[PDB]
Amino acid sequence: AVGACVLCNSQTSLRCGACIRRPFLCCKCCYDHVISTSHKLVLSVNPYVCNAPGCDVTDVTQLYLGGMSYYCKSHKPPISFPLCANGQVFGLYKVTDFNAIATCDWTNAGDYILANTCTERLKLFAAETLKATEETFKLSYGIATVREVLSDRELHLSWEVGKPRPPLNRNYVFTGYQIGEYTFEKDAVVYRGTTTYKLNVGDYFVLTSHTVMPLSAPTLVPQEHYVRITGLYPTLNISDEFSSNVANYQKVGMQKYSTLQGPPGTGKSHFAIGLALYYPSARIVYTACSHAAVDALCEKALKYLPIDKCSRIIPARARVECFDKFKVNSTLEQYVFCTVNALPETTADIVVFDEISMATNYDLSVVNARLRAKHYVYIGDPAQLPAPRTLLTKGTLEPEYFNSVCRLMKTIGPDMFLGTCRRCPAEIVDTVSALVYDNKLKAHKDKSAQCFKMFYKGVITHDVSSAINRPQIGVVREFLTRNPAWRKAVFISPYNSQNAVASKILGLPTQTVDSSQGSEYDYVIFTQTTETAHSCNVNRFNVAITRAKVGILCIMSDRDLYDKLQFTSLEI
Ligand SMILES: CS(=O)(=O)NCCc1ccc(F)cc1
Ligand SMILES: [Zn+2]
Ligand SMILES: [Zn+2]
Ligand SMILES: [Zn+2]
Repeated sequence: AVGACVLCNSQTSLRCGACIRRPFLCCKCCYDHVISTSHKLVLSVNPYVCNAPGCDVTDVTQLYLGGMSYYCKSHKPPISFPLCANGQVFGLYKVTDFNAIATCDWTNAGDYILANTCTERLKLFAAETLKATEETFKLSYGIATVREVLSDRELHLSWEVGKPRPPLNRNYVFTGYQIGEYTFEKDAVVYRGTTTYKLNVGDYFVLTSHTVMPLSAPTLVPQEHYVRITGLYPTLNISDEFSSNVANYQKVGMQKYSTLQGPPGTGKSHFAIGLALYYPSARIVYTACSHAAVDALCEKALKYLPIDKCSRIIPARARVECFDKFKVNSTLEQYVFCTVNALPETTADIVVFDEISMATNYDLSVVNARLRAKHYVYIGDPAQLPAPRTLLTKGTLEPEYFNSVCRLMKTIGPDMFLGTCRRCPAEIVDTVSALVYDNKLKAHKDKSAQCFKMFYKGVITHDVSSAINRPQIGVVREFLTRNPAWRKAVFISPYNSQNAVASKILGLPTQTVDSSQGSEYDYVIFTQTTETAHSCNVNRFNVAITRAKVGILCIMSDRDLYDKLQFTSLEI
């Protein structure tokens, strides 16, 4: 019961019993919280509650210190001091923002704005509170029981009455019953277990709610600038391949942390792996939120770094298949590749945290808590997609509010910027450069003359809330007959149900905009599907069209983004 105030660090015995996490609040801060919010339960060794038998007064504003015990107005002795008076709550060792974080429901974008504009201490209070709120919300959903098993990838489910049914996408990972994690995709539905199992009727699925651990480290350590490269030893013999990044590699060694904004195909993996070749004796931990982001760093490392000094850290509670070429779970190898949630407690000369738009402040803090490093490098792009905020339903979350790193990149600018896109045909580069890069992204490739746009609203149908546009798929089908080279295209849309329909009608491999991030394909066929805030999001639009190396066909619903596409328009 003795700790430090979450706002001003002043030692105290008081914790807010009404807050979901129970933060310690000093006398002068606890008061300003109880007096401005519905939160009135104050806890010390024992709660501030009326000691009189059978009395239910818990509100600290209605309580007094009667000698050594606590009583309300109705039970206090003659000589009794109010627990609440003179700007303080009585405690040992004798905030408008803390109040909003403590009481919000995390459904508004303004909640996330505050969680990123508040003091560092409140960014951790905000991140822990949010995550606990998200986990308790999983309990709201109804249990899914197997009614019948059709095939090895198809079943029919029975849902709990009186409780809502969770969305059926890859975002929502169930737990079978303890037959391993399972996912669903759309009366026939597609089942997919992280463990292969002969689906038994009666077996049920629940979204696994995980215990939210406390946060201790800041999202960003305090910045330090150095006059020389510190604790790192550069090479003179540096491969011409990486010569373009030498000045930025030196910048990395002359600051405690650095931010790198890398638009699509500008050389983020190449930069990250080249940092290892520039400081050859440095121990580097390569981290990211997703297994796909960590695997892409492994792939680039396989090509340039000694395979014997690499290790892929895999949590024994294996969910999806990941990179199999390095020695597994060797925490002490010079190069360690690991997701944030699986990071061991270790030190490093450099920590490289990739795909930073996908990180939350909870992730930023966990990295600073598990890894003690001489230098930290944050790689990503605030113009790409952030992590899904399952509770957020009102308002759009801007890039400067994704996390502390993205906030810094959008306000003071990134420390380093990769300005040349080597992946995309110039039509795509020119469009996204104007759309989200303030005209600073330059094209390496020429215009491919294989980038097309078609304005076709079609017809929007819905599978629950996930959207389908069958006429936009029909327009694609007609295009494919006339453009057989496009047979090899990856179909992309902002909706899984649209992708399910295009998979059966077109036979192309399918990908949501969100799951395509980090990947590249020679040809992309994109159907916007709808003109909603989701399908019109500039970050999602940016990711969707920058997946293409050679050609792209965009069937658009929104006149605005259609007009912005610097593509050859098609007719039908
Ligand atoms: C119990 S909590 O309020 O939910 N989380 C505390 C986060 C924190 C930890 C250390 C600090 F120096 C500042 C804040
Ligand atoms: Zn409270
Ligand atoms: Zn305080
Ligand atoms: Zn009483």
